[PDB]
Order: sequence, then C-alpha cells, then structure tokens
Amino acid sequence: ITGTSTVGVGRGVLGDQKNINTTYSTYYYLQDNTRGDGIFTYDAKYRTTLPGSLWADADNQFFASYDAPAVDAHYYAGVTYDYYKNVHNRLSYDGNNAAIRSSVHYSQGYNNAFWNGSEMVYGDGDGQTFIPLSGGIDVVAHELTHAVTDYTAGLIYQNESGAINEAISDIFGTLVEFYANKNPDWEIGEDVYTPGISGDSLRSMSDPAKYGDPDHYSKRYTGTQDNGGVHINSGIINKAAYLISQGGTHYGVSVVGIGRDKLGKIFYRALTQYLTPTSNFSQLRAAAVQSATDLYGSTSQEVASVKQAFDAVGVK
Ligand SMILES: N[C@@H](CCCC[NH3+])C(=O)O
Ligand SMILES: [Ca+2]
Ligand SMILES: [Ca+2]
Ligand SMILES: [Ca+2]
Ligand SMILES: [Ca+2]
Ligand SMILES: [Zn+2]
Repeated sequence: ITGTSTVGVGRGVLGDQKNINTTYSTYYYLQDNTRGDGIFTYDAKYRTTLPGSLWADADNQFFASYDAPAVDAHYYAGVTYDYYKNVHNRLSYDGNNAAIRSSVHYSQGYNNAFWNGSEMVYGDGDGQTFIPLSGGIDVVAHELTHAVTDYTAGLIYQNESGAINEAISDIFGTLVEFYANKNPDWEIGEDVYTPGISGDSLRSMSDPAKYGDPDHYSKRYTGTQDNGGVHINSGIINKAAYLISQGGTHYGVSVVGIGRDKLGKIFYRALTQYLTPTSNFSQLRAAAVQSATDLYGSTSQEVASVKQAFDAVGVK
C-alpha cells in the first residue's frame, strides 16, 4: 500500500522485543519499505486462503499474543534479506528485489512452514510439536532460501536433487542464524520445536543421525516417502557442509575446517553458477570443488577441504 514508512515495536514468539518497519496509511501495516521492493506480512486468519490480509494494526504496537508470529516473520525476513544482500550481493530471492511476502496463522494447529512458489507460509503449530514456526530464524531463512534455489539452480524437489535443495535451505538457514548471532547453532528449528523438551530440534547438521537421518551416502534412503527422502538424505549434505566449516573426523576421514564464511561463499557460488535442476550428490561435489577453485585456487586448503568433506560422507 501507499503510505509513509514508520517504525513499530512488538514482541516475537519467544517474548523478545524488537522494532519492525511498518507503513502508515490510516492503519499501520506490516510493510517494510526499507528493503528492496518491500517485505509484506499477512494474516491468514487460521484459514488456508493465501495470502490473506496485509497485516494492519491501529497503533504500531505489536505486543498481543496474536501479533507475535507476524512480528517474527516480518523481522526475520528482513534479517534474511540483509544476509543475502550484505554477504552475497543478492537483492532479494530473484536478484532483482522481488517483494517478499509471508503469511502467518495458516490453518489450525499446523505443524509446518513452507514456500508455496510465491510466498512464505507459517503455521502456528499445535503447541506441543511446534509453537508458531516464524519464531525460528533458521526456519524463516530456510523457507526464503527455497525461493532463492527456485530462481537459481532450480533443483527438482525429489530424490537427490531434492535432498540438495533441502540441504541448501538448512545450510543458509543456519548461516543466517549465525549472521544474526543470537543463539546460533548447527541444529534446525530448535527455537520452535517441542516447547516441553529442551535441547532437541528437527534436524542436526553436526550429527544428522541424532534424529535418524543419514550421515553417509551408504546410508541413504531409497524409498518413496518424503519425495524420495528429501528431508532425510539432506543429512548427508548437511554433514558435508558442517565438516567443511567446522572440520572433524567422520568414519575415519579427517576434514580441515575452513569456517562458515567460506562455506557460505562456496555453496552460494555452487547454487548460482553450477547446480542445475537435475544435479545429484556427485554433481554437487563437483560444483562445490569448482566453486572453491574459482574463489581460492586449485591448490588451496579450501578445495582440499571440500574434497575431504565429500569423501567423508561417501560422495565421489
Ligand atoms: N519440514 C519438514 C519437517 C517438519 C515436520 C513437521 N510436521 C517436513 O515437512 O517434512
Ligand atoms: Ca497494536
Ligand atoms: Ca539457535
Ligand atoms: Ca538453529
Ligand atoms: Ca524442544
Ligand atoms: Zn525445506
């Protein structure tokens, strides 16, 4: 909508106060004009018609319980935009400052979040498996990263290409979490998963097997569930990315860590220059090796570590 840019204040899902960029025209709307062609947050009103209504508020204060998922979806979309712009020189998900749209309060008891081809969508959770999923910066950045992938490599959401697609979203979700630097880790969704259980998460990149996901290609799932295991076999790539950044010895293979920033540069270049819709894990290895070669040189430690990491997870 047309209006003047304003700064509201509210509380997110976890009770933390933050400022939000809003737009004033009779009401104050969750429309951030400071980033690209805007970040817009919508109320789906417990239904499944999308996007719903652009979030409107009478006083620019967002402290009601119902406001909290919208505050975080809006704010963390901004963080994610900033990460891609500041770190990778990428303007929104399409590289041309496309408007970023999110809807919250999707359906009832909805234990998930997704990118629907056009926008991000967040359930509130059922209060036991999840609380409202926009409370997780890694979840928000995971979903927006699907938009990036969809515009760039276009990895088909099935089998190995789909597991790469998922791992890319977990990788950049995690790198965005570190960029914001609140309580960062290599786990996925810990801030919104199982409020009654401390210390767990939906997936682990440092130890995928903690939640039954494979950490080596020999353990890959080959059935048909979950689009051929896209959220399962992502563990193999997540583990490789974790090893590239942090190092370690995994099934006897030692990897020299090179840190998160270089992990991000290598995988962003692979995503945007080398991967294609049909890429498999072997092709991801080659794309990552080539990306590291481009950035750091063929004789670099960075290239050697990429090779070590894919060796360690059984990807040749
Ligand atoms: N996002 C993953 C895990 C969440 C499961 C919650 N229902 C999936 O859709 O499979
Ligand atoms: Ca208000
Ligand atoms: Ca965390
Ligand atoms: Ca996390
Ligand atoms: Ca928990
Ligand atoms: Zn995903």
